[PDB]
Amino acid sequence: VLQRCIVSPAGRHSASLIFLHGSGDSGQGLRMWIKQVLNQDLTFQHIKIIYPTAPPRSYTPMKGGISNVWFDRFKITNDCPEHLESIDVMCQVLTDLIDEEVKSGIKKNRILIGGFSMGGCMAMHLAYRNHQDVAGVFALSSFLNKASAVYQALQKSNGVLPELFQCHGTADELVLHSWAEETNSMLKSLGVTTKFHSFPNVYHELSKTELDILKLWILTKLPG
Ligand SMILES: *C(=O)N1CCCC[C@@H]1c1ccccc1
Repeated sequence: VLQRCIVSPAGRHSASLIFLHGSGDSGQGLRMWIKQVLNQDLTFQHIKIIYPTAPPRSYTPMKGGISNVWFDRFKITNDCPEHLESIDVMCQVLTDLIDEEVKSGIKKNRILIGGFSMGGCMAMHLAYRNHQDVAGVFALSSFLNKASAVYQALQKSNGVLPELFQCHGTADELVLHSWAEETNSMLKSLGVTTKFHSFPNVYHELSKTELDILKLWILTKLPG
């Protein structure tokens, strides 16, 4: 079962935020990173924050070395196929996490999924392929590979889709800004309502302005 860090709401629990860490991190590591960036913990009045940890597994860009990665990648580029087999395994594990939140009494339309780097890619696969009834999706410094299963699923979709909140730093040398912009343009052309925030002088990192406007957007999607 997934290990996790739970940041409670201040009052009665009525919504949930599943926040997925980037490659090589952990749920507690991301929570602590956000705490450092904001100079205090990210908390809400009625939204519970769930920071699960990717189980350690082989990671091909690390030459098969073990890392806390949600899924595998052949190479760091958007120009190669995505590794669907590892993505689908993690989609099932994270569906069990969403189902335990629903079982606890939270409607799927009161759950927001998102992440940083790999976590954002994982959140997009979850929301647009299996859980189109979530309140929304957010991706921080993330991208989808060309010919993604997300695009094929959206091509075959007809309903209302979860809104995407996407942020990227223009100077990011790990996830190129062009890969994140292409992903956002692709999703928009496929019928997804999106907000794309481009941060100049921001690299592959979390910024205080980015987290402040993300918090404001989460509150519009999960009102008290
Ligand atoms: C984020 O989690 N990342 C892992 C998948 C590829 C994009 C990004 C990354 C790129 C290069 C080096 C480390 C992380």
